[PDB]
Amino acid sequence: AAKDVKFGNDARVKMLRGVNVLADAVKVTLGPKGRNVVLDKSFGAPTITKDGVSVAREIELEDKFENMGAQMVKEVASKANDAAGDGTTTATVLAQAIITEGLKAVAAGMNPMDLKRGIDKAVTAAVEELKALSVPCSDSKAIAQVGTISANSDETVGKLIAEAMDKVGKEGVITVEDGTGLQDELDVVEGMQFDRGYLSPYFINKPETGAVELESPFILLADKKISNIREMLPVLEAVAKAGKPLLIIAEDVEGEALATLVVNTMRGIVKVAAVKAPGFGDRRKAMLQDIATLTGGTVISEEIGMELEKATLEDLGQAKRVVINKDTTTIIDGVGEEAAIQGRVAQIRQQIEEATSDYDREKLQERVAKLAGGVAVIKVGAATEVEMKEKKARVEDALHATRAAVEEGVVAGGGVALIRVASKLADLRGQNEDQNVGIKVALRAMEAPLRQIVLNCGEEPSVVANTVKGGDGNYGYNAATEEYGNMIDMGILDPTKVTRSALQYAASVAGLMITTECMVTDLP
Amino acid sequence: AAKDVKFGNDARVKMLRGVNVLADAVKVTLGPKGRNVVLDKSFGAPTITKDGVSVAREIELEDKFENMGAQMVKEVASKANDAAGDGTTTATVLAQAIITEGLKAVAAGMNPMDLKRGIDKAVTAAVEELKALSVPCSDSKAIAQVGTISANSDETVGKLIAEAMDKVGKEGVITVEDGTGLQDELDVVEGMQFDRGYLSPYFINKPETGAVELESPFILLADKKISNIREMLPVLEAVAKAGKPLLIIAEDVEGEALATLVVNTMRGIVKVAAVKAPGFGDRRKAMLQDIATLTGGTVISEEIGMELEKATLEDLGQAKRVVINKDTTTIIDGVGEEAAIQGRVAQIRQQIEEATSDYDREKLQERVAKLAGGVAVIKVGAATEVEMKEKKARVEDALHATRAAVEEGVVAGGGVALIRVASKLADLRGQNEDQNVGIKVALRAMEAPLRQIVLNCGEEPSVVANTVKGGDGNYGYNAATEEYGNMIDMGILDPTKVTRSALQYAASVAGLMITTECMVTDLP
Amino acid sequence: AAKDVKFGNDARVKMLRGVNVLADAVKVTLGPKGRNVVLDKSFGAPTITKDGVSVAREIELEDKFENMGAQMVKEVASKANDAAGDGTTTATVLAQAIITEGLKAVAAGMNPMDLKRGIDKAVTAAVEELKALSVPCSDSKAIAQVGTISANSDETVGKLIAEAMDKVGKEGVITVEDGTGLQDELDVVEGMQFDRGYLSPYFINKPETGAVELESPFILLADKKISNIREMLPVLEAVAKAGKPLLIIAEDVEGEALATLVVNTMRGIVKVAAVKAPGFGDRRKAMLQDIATLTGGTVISEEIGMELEKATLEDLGQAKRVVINKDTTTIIDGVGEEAAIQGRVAQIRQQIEEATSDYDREKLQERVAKLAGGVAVIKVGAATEVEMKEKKARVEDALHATRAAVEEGVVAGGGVALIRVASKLADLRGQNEDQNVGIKVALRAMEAPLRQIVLNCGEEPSVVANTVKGGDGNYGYNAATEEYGNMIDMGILDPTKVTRSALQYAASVAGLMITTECMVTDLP
Ligand SMILES: Nc1ncnc2c1ncn2[C@@H]1O[C@H](COP(=O)(O)OP(=O)(O)O)[C@@H](O)[C@H]1O
Ligand SMILES: Nc1ncnc2c1ncn2[C@@H]1O[C@H](COP(=O)(O)OP(=O)(O)O)[C@@H](O)[C@H]1O
Ligand SMILES: Nc1ncnc2c1ncn2[C@@H]1O[C@H](COP(=O)(O)OP(=O)(O)O)[C@@H](O)[C@H]1O
Ligand code: BEF
Ligand code: BEF
Ligand code: BEF
Ligand SMILES: [K+]
Ligand SMILES: [K+]
Ligand SMILES: [K+]
Ligand SMILES: [Mg+2]
Ligand SMILES: [Mg+2]
Ligand SMILES: [Mg+2]
Repeated sequence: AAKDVKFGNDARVKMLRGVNVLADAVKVTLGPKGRNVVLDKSFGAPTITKDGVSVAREIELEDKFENMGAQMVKEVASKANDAAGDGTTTATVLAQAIITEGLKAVAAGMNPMDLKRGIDKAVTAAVEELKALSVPCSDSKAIAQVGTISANSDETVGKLIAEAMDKVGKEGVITVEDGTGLQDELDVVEGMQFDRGYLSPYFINKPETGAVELESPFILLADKKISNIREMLPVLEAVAKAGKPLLIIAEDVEGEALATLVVNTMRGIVKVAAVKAPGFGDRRKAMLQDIATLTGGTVISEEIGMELEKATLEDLGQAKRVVINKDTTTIIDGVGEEAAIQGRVAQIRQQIEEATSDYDREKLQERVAKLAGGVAVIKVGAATEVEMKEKKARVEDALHATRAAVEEGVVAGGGVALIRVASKLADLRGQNEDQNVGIKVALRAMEAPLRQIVLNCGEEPSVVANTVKGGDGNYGYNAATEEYGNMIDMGILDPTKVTRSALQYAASVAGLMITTECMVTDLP
Repeated sequence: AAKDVKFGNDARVKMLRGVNVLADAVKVTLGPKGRNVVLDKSFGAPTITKDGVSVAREIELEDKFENMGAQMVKEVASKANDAAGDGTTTATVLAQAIITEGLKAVAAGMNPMDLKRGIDKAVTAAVEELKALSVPCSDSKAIAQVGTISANSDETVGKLIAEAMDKVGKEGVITVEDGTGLQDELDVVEGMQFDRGYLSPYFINKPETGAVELESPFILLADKKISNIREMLPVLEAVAKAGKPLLIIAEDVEGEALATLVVNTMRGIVKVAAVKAPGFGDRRKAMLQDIATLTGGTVISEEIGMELEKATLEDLGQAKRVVINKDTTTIIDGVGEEAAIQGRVAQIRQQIEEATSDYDREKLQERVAKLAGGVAVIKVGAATEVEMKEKKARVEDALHATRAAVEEGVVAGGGVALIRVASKLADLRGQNEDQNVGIKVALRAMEAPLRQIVLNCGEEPSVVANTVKGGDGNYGYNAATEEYGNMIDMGILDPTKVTRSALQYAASVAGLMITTECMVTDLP
Repeated sequence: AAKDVKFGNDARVKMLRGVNVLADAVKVTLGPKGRNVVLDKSFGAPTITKDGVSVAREIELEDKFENMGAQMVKEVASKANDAAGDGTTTATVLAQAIITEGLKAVAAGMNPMDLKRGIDKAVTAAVEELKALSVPCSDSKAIAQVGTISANSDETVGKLIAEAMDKVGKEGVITVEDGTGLQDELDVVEGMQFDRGYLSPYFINKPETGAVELESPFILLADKKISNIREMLPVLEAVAKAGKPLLIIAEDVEGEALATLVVNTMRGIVKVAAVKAPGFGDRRKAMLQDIATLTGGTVISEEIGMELEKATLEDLGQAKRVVINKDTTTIIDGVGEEAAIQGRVAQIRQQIEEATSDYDREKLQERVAKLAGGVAVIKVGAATEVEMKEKKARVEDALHATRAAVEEGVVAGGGVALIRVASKLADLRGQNEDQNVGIKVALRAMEAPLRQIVLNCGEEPSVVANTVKGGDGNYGYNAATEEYGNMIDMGILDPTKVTRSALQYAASVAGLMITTECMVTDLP
């Protein structure tokens, strides 16, 4: 349809007003003194959130050009959430500061492209400075401190996250789910377990817990489903001579096939149990191959050119104990050789390194943890559902921050690392005056997060920032206690990855935001 | 529906208003000091562009007559983008200038038809002058300079394009894709490769990389659908006796044959691999015949009168190595004799000669490059999506400009080539006074791009144009450095093809536009 | 729906307003100094046009009565375009002048029926006067002049059409088609050609052109679909011993039959090619019989009671060369009897004069040109689509004008033939005073086109018309150079057919529109 075109200062002020609206909506949730934001939801009750990305994703203005500004700024929060999982409010604040100072400099008669180049150069130097400033985070105390800081100063959440990380190990999967009680709950599963239960309720040998328990059993791996007992007689007869229990993991077992098995279990001849293989497609084949590798057995498949009738005792895997419930089964202490286990984990790690999809990487990481490692689930507890949602979001943020800190490292929190980086970049110079102006704009905008934190606390940001810059090292401001001191002793830690990603994304968006000249959009 | 008719000066002023609106929307993105334009998209985030055609393609006015004028002018940018891929803003500016002075002269009582004839004569002379003024562009230095200039003065992308063209050669295709990292990288593949992986994951003999590699194998090319092995018994026996491995390129293989093939592969008797047939239909047959010619083999087809069971060792091709991944298959160092390859490439280029579209042109050119030459891909790296899109657009513009410069040549940049051409045609005459007026209109509008560039830089276009016209040869004005000098020495080049096409299309549209008398359109 | 009725002067005034609106929209494109008109199109870009019928087809007013007036006038241009293909603006101008003067006479108190009768009598006299004034047009110079004049004074298109008509002959087909280059191109076809190509890509023996080249082959014509090879053995064996190639024309051949033909061609036993029978229905059989007559063979048809197994070498035609492409097939120098060809074309033409439809005739002249003569295609070249459309329209107008001039003859152009005719009828009288008034109205309205041309040129029409009327013979006014002289000497020629058609249709519509009393239409 018809379009509307504005040129120059009018377009710039409209875009700046939209950016300011979105930034004012988002930035009030920064720091330990930040407050909540109520987001209307058509499908249900309103949600109370303190996340920057959650607030940003809903802002949408009536004016078209202000909408341009808001939708162009939302990218900073979206990218910072996708990349690191934490630090979106800081990215939005930095983007707003850079946009404001850049527009003010452009209004003074400067070339926007040279300002963009200077900003890019300053950020490139600052990233290296931040990498230099980083310190490794290895002890559990530092991980607990990071988890506490990233969960709105919650000691219990950080302690639980640190304990889960210690229990699971360096390679593992930790997830969060809503609970049923009033307090947080952590459970860890050691070994391999997949959510497939017994097929017939008559396999249970102990109704005390409603579970099927076998000691030192044989493991039969078969991709094809069992339709007739014709293929099952030789292996059953061979196993019956030994007396050890047997476990069947096939695609499916029909009623008549399992009737013979249950009858034989009742008559005391053999002890067998039938469950289904986990997953569909090639995923199920991969799971069954992993099971065979872990249990020291061999998968019997029709596509490879072997028959179930030809199976012997060699093709059957072994385990120390197998427990099957109505919904879950577990195999503990498999007898599979360790060398094959490390080969499999190495191969799947190389497969991960070439996987660019979040779902695939998550599935393969769960695979690696289940094959060798551990899986933990954290059950958060809250009386009400809105409190449930908010606590779950905080715990997810803490988990992501702890993972990032373990990956790369930790710097002083509270916006002090950025202040130090900007302090030791005062001799940076460009090619002409405009590039120097852009460099100075970036350096001055690097101070925004600490000023906003102190403003949220309720003090004078200018004097606090001045006296923080007056010191050196890890000297900072404790927002909670409203006193100065070393920011490492007080336990206020910030991951390097989060700060670096926030700075890079904010600068990248704001540099393009600066150079806009005219906007075209639909008519009102 | 009811129509509205306007006669004469009212229609002319409405058309000029629409032309001015569209031209002013597009014109702010000309030169190295040009600024960006943000475009509204209802599906997703707004896009920020510097391309003239991208800006002009969405401009649409509410008033019907101004809208028709905008639709007239938009065709100049559309055709200049489709023909050469670069130089759309210059074409739009030239068209706007020619329209302006044409209507100004028409308002003085001149005959529009004679003005159009004079403009056509002037442009016809100018094309010959530009062809005479061109200089060859062969070395990599000039290619790098052209790529840098065409990409908003970015040295890295120009150097990357130059060395990629050097690596691929004179007969090859270079494309661009969205990368994942933060830095620009080039990937080049030599030989033949089609995006068809293995048929069964059991063919892998090198699980370290998750791929199967073959050493000096035979290649079997079959059009038929393989479902039973009985036709493959003779060729399988022959290659088992020979000892060298085998590769199957067939339309598809069912599991009955795959089971036998994988059994024989794991048993260590023969080494075989099966892949699908790339392409669909006539293109698939053409590519398979290309593979056969490259490897010195013969295609076995059911419609040609040959059966796979009668194939011998002479019907199997040979190659030094074959690399098959999960997704791609690579054949390197074929055995086919060179004269057959030359004949095939000549034939396919001959079929290229009669290509009526770009869709088949790109596919046939890729086929030619795959037969002889190389294929390279450039993956642009940016933190955010908008930066990625803008960088990709700039890289594509640089690629098109380098291709055009290789095709025809280069002239002095900065819009001074048109100034030299116009100063060389000061003695052109027509048959009457109106034709002379049209010739002078074209010659005076020849100076628009340089004046627009200087105006965008913030200086006075009149003084700079007077100084440039007072020079000789390649004397010009450097917009970035704000200094005068030899523009070939300074490294500012534009292809002759781009300027010639822009001038031709702008004149062609404007000459028709200035002769209009009345407009008819639907009522509001 | 409810209607609105207006009586007498109000209805006549509204009708005249609509007529004036449409005529003023149309008449600005008359003469060599006429300008363009741009027509808004909802789908795509608006079109620059100079045709009277194209402009008239779009005008429709909001007011119902003026809309009816415009719709009644539009039929003059529609019929003039449909009949002769040229001279529609002149018809519209004549109709408007006659309507104006007739309405003035009716308002003065005359009887409309007698005015209509007098107009018809005057036009009947004028038609025979024009037939008396006509002179033959046979030489190529006159055809070139007519083509130049009819194409807005373009020498190149006139010369191209003259040479194309000379090369093709007196009975041929010439069509226009969008070109690729920047210059016009003429493509003439020698021999017979039908739009059908090879069925299987394996018959190709000359990859230099991607086509087959058979030297002195036999032609086998079979009406029935070939699906079994058993019938093919006798004639194939007979032609195998001869050594000459063979071509098969059938409605369709199934791949089972193509397989053995391809194998034989590869092995060098017989050089055969197969193409489909062009067309569908009775015309397919008719022109296949024409193929048989040209090649000197007999159609093997199941409908006649002749079977394919009994065919011999007498039933196969011969030709000097046969060339088949991906889409076309040509028979060069078909051996046949000249008398048979003349008889066949005589039969086809005597069918032609019995054709009562325009669509059903053009195929007949195409067949005549295919049997005897040739066809030509003229490619128009233009940089931009709009210029291509306008140039194609001008070329089509020139083609139609040249055809009409060859058909009937030429008279002095510039609107002076009508002036001479009106001056010859100065003594015509009717039965009463009213019929004399109508005759005078027609005679005075016959001079409108020259006045309109002079007005478009920008001069005083009255003095120029007075000077022209004062001369004799072909004395006229040259609008391009603005000087009087001999019309035939300057080469300004108009066909008699277009002038007669325009006059007749304009009078036929205007006389009927004059006699309106009341008009009834829907309410707004
Ligand atoms: N007690 C404290 N004293 C000073 N600064 C703090 C304290 N606790 C947290 N901070 C700082 O406040 C910031 C909290 O940001 P947050 O509200 O989680 O938004 P986001 O993590 O999305 O940027 C952290 O960067 C941290 O450095
Ligand atoms: N440093 C420079 N000094 C002077 N002129 C330049 C310089 N860089 C580019 N130009 C000129 O500016 C033009 C850039 O056009 P651009 O904005 O890319 O639009 P388009 O290429 O679509 O016409 C080129 O034609 C080039 O001649
Ligand atoms: N050079 C000329 N001098 C005088 N009259 C001309 C000249 N060229 C063309 N004409 C006249 O002008 C008329 C052109 O009509 P045109 O605008 O083509 O509309 P149409 O052919 O549809 O009636 C012709 O009838 C011709 O007689
Ligand atoms: F603002 Be982030 F989600 F801590
Ligand atoms: F302005 Be063009 F797209 F380089
Ligand atoms: F306007 Be006509 F068709 F020459
Ligand atoms: K927050
Ligand atoms: K541009
Ligand atoms: K006309
Ligand atoms: Mg946080
Ligand atoms: Mg460019
Ligand atoms: Mg005409």
